[PDB]
Amino acid sequence: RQWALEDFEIGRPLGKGKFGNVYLAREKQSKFILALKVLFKAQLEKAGVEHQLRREVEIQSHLRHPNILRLYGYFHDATRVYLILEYAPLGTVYRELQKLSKFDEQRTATYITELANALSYCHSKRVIHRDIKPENLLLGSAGELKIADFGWSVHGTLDYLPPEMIEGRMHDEKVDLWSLGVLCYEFLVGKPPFEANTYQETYKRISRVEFTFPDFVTEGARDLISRLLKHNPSQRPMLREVLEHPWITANSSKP
Ligand SMILES: O=C(Nc1ccccc1)Nc1ccc(CCNc2ncnc3oc(-c4ccc(OCCN5CCC(O)CC5)cc4)cc23)cc1
Repeated sequence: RQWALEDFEIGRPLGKGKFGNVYLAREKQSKFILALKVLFKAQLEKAGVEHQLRREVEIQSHLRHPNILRLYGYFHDATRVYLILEYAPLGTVYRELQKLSKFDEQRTATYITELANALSYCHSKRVIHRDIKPENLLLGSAGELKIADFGWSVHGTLDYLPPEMIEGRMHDEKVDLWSLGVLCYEFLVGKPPFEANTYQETYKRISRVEFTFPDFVTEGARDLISRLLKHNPSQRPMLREVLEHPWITANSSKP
């Protein structure tokens, strides 16, 4: 298993990333269909993030969960690093938001449950994501949600970052609960709650936790979102309490 690019047939582009492209691919020997993410050494090195990727690969390979995207392996050549990923045939939740605009409560609750289960397992293995956002949420063949990208895990737009990360503070696993809250809002409304036209204004609004709801967001959803988007990490609920929220249980199709 000392992989090389010549072991795969490369197919169509699945996405364009900051640091690299993702392509569909097929391993020649087995015909195993997978995704291949190609990052550039020169660009990671120059941005000082090459280590972060040593860490991701190290971390994501101790994780095994149906709502976390698998990293099967990795290799590299003169100038590029390749991640061999599980292929998620239904694409990103980002693209799904574009197509649909916003999701009903049942899709939203179902997705939060999947996320919360995934993050609970991560927290139990002492892992914090730090980078939950719809681009990094992939959909398996049955439409099951899959967390992608552990490039920023430990232990650009600001839209999904909590106050303690933008205000330059110590953070912990409650980072991921803020993220749930941002996503729960975005799913129901179709834009994240602190969205603005400038970095400076978005920063301001995250820092103050300044957001409002459209009249159509139901009271149960407002309750859950408000509990998650607390400025103080320690006032945010545990993952187990998110899963027990009556709005989540009333509306989720998964357990
Ligand atoms: O970059 C990372 N780390 C890192 C980077 C730099 C420095 C340090 C760390 N990590 C990282 C970041 C992101 C990823 C996810 C990459 N994208 C994908 N990965 C695996 N499978 C995938 O499948 C897709 C995909 C699959 C299908 C698809 O379209 C299918 C057909 N569509 C379905 C949707 C409908 O609206 C229209 C028709 C579109 C995309 C994307 C994808 C993986 C790893």
